[PDB]
Order: sequence, then C-alpha cells, then structure tokens
Amino acid sequence: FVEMVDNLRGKSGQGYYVEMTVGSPPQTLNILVDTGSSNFAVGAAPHPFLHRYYQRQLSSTYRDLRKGVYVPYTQGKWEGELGTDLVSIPHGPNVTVRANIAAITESDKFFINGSNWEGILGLAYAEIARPDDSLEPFFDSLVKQTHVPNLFSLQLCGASVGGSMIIGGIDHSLYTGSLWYTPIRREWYYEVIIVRVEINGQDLKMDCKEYNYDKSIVDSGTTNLRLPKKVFEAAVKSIKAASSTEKFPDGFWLGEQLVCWQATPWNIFPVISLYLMGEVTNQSFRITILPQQYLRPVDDCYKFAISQSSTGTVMGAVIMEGFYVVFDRARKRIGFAVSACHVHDEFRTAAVEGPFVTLDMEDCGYN
Ligand SMILES: CO[C@H](C)C(=O)N[C@@H](Cc1ccc2c(c1)OCO2)[C@H](O)CN[C@H]1CC2(CCC2)Oc2ncc(CC(C)(C)C)cc21
Repeated sequence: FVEMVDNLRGKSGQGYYVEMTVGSPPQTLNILVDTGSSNFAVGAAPHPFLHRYYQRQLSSTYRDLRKGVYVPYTQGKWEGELGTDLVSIPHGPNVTVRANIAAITESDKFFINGSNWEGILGLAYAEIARPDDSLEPFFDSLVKQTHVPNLFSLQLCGASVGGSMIIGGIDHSLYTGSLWYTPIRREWYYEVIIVRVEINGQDLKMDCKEYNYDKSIVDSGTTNLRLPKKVFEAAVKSIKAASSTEKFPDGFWLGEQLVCWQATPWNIFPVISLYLMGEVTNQSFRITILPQQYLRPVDDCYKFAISQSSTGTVMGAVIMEGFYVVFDRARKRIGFAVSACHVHDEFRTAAVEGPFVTLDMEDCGYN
C-alpha cells in the first residue's frame, strides 16, 4: 500500500488533510480528514482565505440535489448546497466514485486564515450526517461502488505535520508489535468504551461509567485529549500531584495560558494510560501516551493538550499520534498499535499492552 504512505499533511492544531479531486475534469483540493463527522464538504466560493475552491460550473459530471445543508462543529459552522460529482484520492486507491458533496456557499470560523485546506471529509457514519442519515457519507459510497474493503487506517505523525491514510487496508510498516482491537459501541461517531484510566500506573479509582459520560469517541478532527467534566478534574488533580516539583497557574490547566521552557522536564510528567474494552468478555487492553503527545509545542512555550468536556471523552490527535489506528468498519472495531513514527525520548515509549482482566466492562457505557 506504498502508493498511500505519507499522503497526509498539516499544521499543528490545524488538522490533517489529504489531496482529493472533484468533478470532470478533476479539480484538486486539500481536504481535512475527520473521523469525528460524516459530511463531505468543500469551499465553492472565493473566500479570501481559500487557496482554491470547487467550481461547479466547470464540471460536466456535476448534479444538483436542490437541498440546503447546515453543519456546526464545536467551533466553526458552514452552510452549503448539496450535490453529487466524481471523486478521486490521487494518493489513494486507483478508483473514481460518485459521492455527495456539500458545496460551501457560506461559512463562519470554519476556514482558517493561513490554512492550506479547502474542505472536510467526514469519515464517520450516516447516523450523524446532515441533514439526516439518508445522505450517504463518502466512505459508504466508496465501498458500495468499488471493491475497496470497508476499512481504513490512520498514522498521524505530528510547524509542519505529516501522516498516512491507508484506504482499504493495513500497512504493517506503519506499526510495531501487535494490533489490539476495541469494539465500536454503535455506528454513529466512532464510539468506544474506556474501562480504566491510569496516570503514572495509578488508578483514578473513579466509576468507569464517568469515563464515557456521555460518550467516548475516536476523532481525528479534534486536536486534544478531551476528558469529561468530572474525570478531567480528577485527572488533572493527579497530573498536578505527579508534577509538584514545579508550579503552574490555574489558567494553564484550563488551556488559558502557555507555559514556557528553554530548549523542559519530560520526567516529572506522567504517562497516561487508557484501558479499552477488548474483543472478549472481561478482557481489556491499554494504550499508553507520553507527555510529548499531550504537551503541544506552540522559548518552547508548550500547551496543555488535555481539556474538560460537556460532550464526553474525545480521543483526539493527542491520543492518535502515539498510534497506528485501524478503523475496521467491516467488523465493527478499532485497532490500536504502536506507531512507527510517534514522538519518543529514550526514557519512556508509547505502548499498547494486553490482555488484562477487567470485570463489568459493559457497566461503563452510559445510557
Ligand atoms: C473540537 O473542535 C475541533 C476543531 C472540531 O470541531 N473538529 C471537527 C473537525 C473540524 C471542524 C472545523 C474545523 C477544523 C476541524 O479545522 C478548523 O475548522 C470535528 O468534526 C468534531 N467532531 C465531533 C466532536 C464533538 C465533541 C464530542 C463530539 O463535537 C462535535 N460536534 C459537532 C460535529 C458535527 C456534526 C454534529 C454534524 C457531526 C462533530 C463533533
């Protein structure tokens, strides 16, 4: 699958994008890869911050759907006109599909000044598609119309940034050791269940139900490891105590202040471990991240890449950059393995380990 290796680019905190073509003749766009939503959308108008945009008038294969669409993310909204057209991924599989495209005719806080992408590829499931689950997501169309296997994988490497999206398969050169799989709880977002959290090999002793309140998701469109309201406070209290040697302001832990060092004590910062529900009754595994994953370079004034949430645990780029991540849509599961590209020193290294015995793992799902 070497055709597809290193096909991702980006800037820190700004997301990862892949080159795509739309329409006939092919129009090239850079497209944010987003496992945390399900719409395919591209700029269709000359917004001052856009390098380029979808020109429907130039495409013989374009077809109107005569429907409006509105999509708001956490911050950032866009509005668009639904249609279909022919889509390719140049450094992806050698195929062309007819897919739904939201032509963005108006946005708000969506397109970033100075960014190099012109659209967004929602890779999650129809249930969370706008306007409703009858708008077939790009990946569903790709599988329906070709022989490409219902599976994709992401190696996000991490002010330039790189990675790989392997469509339709797995590339064993991108990970070391073994893949461990967690069930997709339900096909809307990529929902999984966290069953135990260890800061520095030490349990937070919280009810596991409150690691997944009100859900836990794997989301490549989110930069941060985002932890729910209760668990964040518990987590940070543990991270504070682990790092008592130095002090930092209250705003720093809330992502309200940068903390600066001269080109930095990695030790005195604890590894963070999430235990995930395994494939088997009472069997779990754990994934372990270094502080180089949760301390975001932005002197070296890093940012604290962990934040509280009203919407659940979000396993963002902070988590994903430690690992090769397999979205095995065929078997309703997500695989994790140690990435061949993750940022590590010589003292500590990112890990995926198992099996472990954890009882009552189902009780960790919120209802
Ligand atoms: C956490 O905020 C980040 C920046 C963000 O919103 N990322 C976007 C993808 C995105 C969106 C806008 C962007 C962008 C990337 O780069 C800059 O502009 C990602 O899709 C968010 N994924 C979940 C993440 C969550 C948090 C828990 C679910 O909130 C969301 N809310 C709304 C949506 C859209 C739909 C309701 C239509 C599905 C999705 C999500």
